[PDB]
Parts: sequence; structure tokens; C-alpha cells
Amino acid sequence: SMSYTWTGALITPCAAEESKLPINPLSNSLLRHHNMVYATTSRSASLRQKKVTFDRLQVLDDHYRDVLKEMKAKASTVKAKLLSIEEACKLTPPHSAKSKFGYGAKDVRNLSSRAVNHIRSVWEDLLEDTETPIDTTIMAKSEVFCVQPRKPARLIVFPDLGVRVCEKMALYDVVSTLPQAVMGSSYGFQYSPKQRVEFLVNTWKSKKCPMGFSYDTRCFDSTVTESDIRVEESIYQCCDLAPEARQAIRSLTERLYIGGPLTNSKGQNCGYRRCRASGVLTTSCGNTLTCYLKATAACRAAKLQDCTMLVNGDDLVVICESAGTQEDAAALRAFTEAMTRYSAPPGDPPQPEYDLELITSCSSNVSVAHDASGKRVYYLTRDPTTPLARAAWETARHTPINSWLGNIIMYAPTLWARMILMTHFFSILLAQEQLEKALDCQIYGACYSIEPLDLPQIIERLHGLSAFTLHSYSPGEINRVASCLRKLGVPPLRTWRHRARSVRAKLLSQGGRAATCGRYLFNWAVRTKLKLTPIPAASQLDLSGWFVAGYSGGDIYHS
Ligand SMILES: CC(C)C[C@@]1(C(=O)O)C[C@H](c2cnccn2)[C@H](c2nccs2)N1C(=O)c1ccc(C(C)(C)C)cc1
Repeated sequence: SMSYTWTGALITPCAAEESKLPINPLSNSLLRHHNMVYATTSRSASLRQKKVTFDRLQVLDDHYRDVLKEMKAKASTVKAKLLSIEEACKLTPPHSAKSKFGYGAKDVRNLSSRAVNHIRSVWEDLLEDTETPIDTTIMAKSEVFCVQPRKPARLIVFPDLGVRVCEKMALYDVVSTLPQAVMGSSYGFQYSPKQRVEFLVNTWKSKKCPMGFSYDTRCFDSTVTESDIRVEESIYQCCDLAPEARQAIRSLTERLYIGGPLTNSKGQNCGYRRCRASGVLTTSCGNTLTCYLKATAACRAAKLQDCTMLVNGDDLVVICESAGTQEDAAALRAFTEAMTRYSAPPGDPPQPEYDLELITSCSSNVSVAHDASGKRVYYLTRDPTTPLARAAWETARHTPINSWLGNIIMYAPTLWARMILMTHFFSILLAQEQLEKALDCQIYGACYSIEPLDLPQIIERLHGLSAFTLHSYSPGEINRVASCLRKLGVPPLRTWRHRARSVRAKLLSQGGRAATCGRYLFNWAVRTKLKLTPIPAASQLDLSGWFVAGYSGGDIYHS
């Protein structure tokens, strides 16, 4: 069937849309070619709709069915709990889109009567009505990128706030627990960056002759069929479940997940969806389960040997045993034809790699650096172009989410995050005296409230101590970074070093947590380095639940 059906009414914005980077002193000292940075808007929506609208092809075979059964068997060991109204309300982001029924995120979090009452009515309706399609809003996503030597806006689809609270009650424990039980070590969202690098490296070193590749499914969400969504539900139904939870999952699957009507911000009927909605609780879990099922079965069909998967929603990387250059090329092609039959056609044809570092998964690649003792240490990095563009954008315009904070945290060991992101943002936070003001950022889709002064502890936990002492980065990594800076008009690294020295001094002056940042975050700036020892508060702070599962589009806020 058609992934989408359009009525002709437009995908509209509910406010003016900024698309260009402003000329601002604060952002200009970081990136001067401001005209190369842009934000996607509703104006490019039709170009996206055209690409995601097509008739799906799907042929399932024995390998597919065999793999499904194996996954269901594992799912059978799971017992998921129904979340209470209070618990579900506490998981709602403070700025989550308000309901059209007289209440918003604040009311939900405060458990106001109007909100709590409407949520119950929505829940009771999910138990009684098993068929009526639930309404959804479709908006053009606003994302920042650097012009190419332009990307049309992605489309987000989500139901009303009331429905989202009910999704949590019925499925939060499931999508946070079942993926791991089913896919095990292959479930990407259970790993912190350090653990992910470790899994990649170990998996690669465990093969007698490693060969790996990333597989880019063309517009994954639109390739998800009705059958895929029901197969997904069949996996959830293997869990021990409260009666109402079971009915809720059954109703939600038929009324929301398999598809439904699309309404624009103006309240007009845009058309119909018969594929994955980006903005529902099960999207990350569902996509991970679906991608893993299709890939695992595809490997068998292509005759790939000892395929080890690493899946994060639609992002997939495979590491297996090589059988020769030609043999691998052919088997990879067979794998791709198998995925296409399962309705997971490639965006760009996959390529076999015999160098772990030449593989990009989750927009990142493994690279090598050395700690204080000169010992080799693996870490995850990526082209810094988009992160830097977004950092500049977030510097000139105040944004709800701070991808720069999320990037410092997730890419702390990288050359670019330490010398550029840390230096730039800490100098500004100093000037504005806001080092202790908590900010919002996202990690694996979940919203987090973090204070800049806690970065040191946070980084030690997610990356270890070497994150503050890495040096002697690889030439490729250094050249990619330098090249990127020249392209964007970002001052050269030597300039950042000079700026960091000044930032570190001011930080040490204020002593306290500020000084801790100066010592750990900028130890790379001073030639006479300071002996760095484990941070006291580091091995204490509660970081549990930080890397358990993905919730991209799931409207989740971890408190
Ligand atoms: C600002 C950023 C930190 C937040 C973000 C997310 O909330 O999902 C979006 C980002 C982003 C950036 N550009 C395009 C798309 N998304 C990247 C991604 N999310 C999914 C795939 S890449 N990511 C991560 O959390 C993330 C960062 C590093 C790693 C590792 C180093 C551990 C791989 C893993 C996840």
C-alpha cells in the first residue's frame, strides 16, 4: 500500500520560521561563513513528501519467519508493568506540545484535575474502542545543517498530549525493557559512548578476518508496513501484561501505530499515513526491532557468516567474517536484495569495509588517540560540520534543545569538542555568569536537564579519565577537523588553544566546580599539565537509566 495519501492541503507551520543564521558577535567568533548555515522549514515539505510517498513492496520468507520466532521466544521472558498516571505524567517534558483539550505539559506534570481527567478518558476510550483511527498532527521538522557543495525538511507525526501520556502508561516499561531482552548485546541504546566503542572494537577483534558495513535504509519510517507494525505488536504481546495494558497495546497498534489521519497545524485534513509515525513512543523500539529482524534474516539469505548486528532504531551496522573480496561484495549485494524484499531498500548501496575506522554507524566512526601514558584508546568521533553549524545557530538564537551540550557530552573525547565546543561555550557562560544554570539537551532522544558545571563528572563516567588527556590524534581525524573549519570559516585550532588558556584561567579563579572544569576540561590547553585523578563527585552521581533505551520521538524526559 501507499505509505502516504495526500489531500492537497499543505503541511503548515504554527509560527514564523527562521531559516538563516543571524549576524551575531557571539556566533561570529565561532563561525564566520554564516550564510552557509541554514534551518529546514515547512517550505521544503513538499519535496520531502514526494520522496517518502510510494507503494511498498514486501515478500516475507522462511528466514524472516524463523528469526521472528526466535525473537518472540526471548520476548516471552519479559514481564512489563503498567505505569501509573503519576509516573507517566512525570515522564512528560516540561515543554511538550500542549493538548488541544485545555491543558499542557505543565498541567500534566502538576497532575492538574483537567489534565488528569482527560488522560483517564483517553485511556478508557483506548480500552473500549479498538478501531477508530486516532488523529495526529504533521509538521515540518526544523533542523540546522551546512549547505552542500539543501536537505528538505523531515516530517514529524504525533498524536495529542493525552494520547502520549497513555502510550507511556501502556508501553513505557515495554519499550525500555523488551529491546534488550530480545536483541541482547546487539541493542545499541544500552551503551554509553565508551561501551559502544568497546562493543565495536571487541566484535571486530573477535572475527578471524573482519568485514563490516553500515546499511542505509532509504527513508526507513515510510518503508515500515502495516505487517511490520503488527509483527512488532506480536512481539510486545509475548510479554506478561496487565489486561488493560494488553488492550491498550492492541488498540494503539490499530488506531495509531499502523496509521491514521494527518492534520496540519491549521486543523485541515492533510491525508493519510500507512507507515511509521516518527513521533510516538514505540518508534525507536519498533524501528530497532524491525531493522534487526530484517537484517538478521537478510544475512542468512545472503549467506553472510557470523553476522553481528549493532542497531539503533533505523541505524544499522553489521560486522561479520570475510570470505574474500569478491565473495563479500556478492554476499553484500544478496543481503541488500534480501532487505529490499523485506521492504528495507537502501538509500545508497552499502559498501564492504576491512577497516573498522572506515565504517560510519550512528553518524560516527571509531578513531584512535593516546592517553597521558601514551597508551592507545579508541573513541567515537564524526565530521564536526553539522555539530558546529548547530552550535553557531544555538549561540545566536535561543533554542529549547542545546545540541551543543549534548555533543560535548557524547563527543567529549574528540579533538573538536574539547578545543572548540568546550572553549566557545564556557567562555560565553563565563561572560554571562551562567555556569550553574541547568540547560536542556537530548541524548538518544530523551530530554535532560544538565548544569554545565557537572560536565567533568558526567564525562568521566561516560568516557573515563582519558577523555581529559587524549593527545596525538590520527592524521585523518586532524585533517577532517581542520578542513571542516576552513570550510565553515571557523578559526583554526591554534586560535582555540589561545582562547582556551584564557578560559581555563578564569575558571580556576572562581574555584569550586568552575575550577574543576578548568582543570579537567582544559588540561589539554596548558603545556605543564596537572596530574588528573578521579573526581570525587564523579563516582557517585546517579547516571542510571542514562543509556538503557532510545526514545527518539517518544516525548520522554528523564528526571
Ligand atoms: C545532540 C546529540 C547528542 C543528540 C542526538 C540524539 O538525541 O539522538 C542527535 C544526534 C544526531 C546528529 N546528526 C544527525 C542525527 N542525529 C545524535 C544521533 N542520534 C542518532 C544517531 S546519531 N544524538 C546522540 O544522542 C548520539 C551522539 C553520539 C553517539 C555515539 C558517538 C555513541 C555513536 C550516539 C548518539
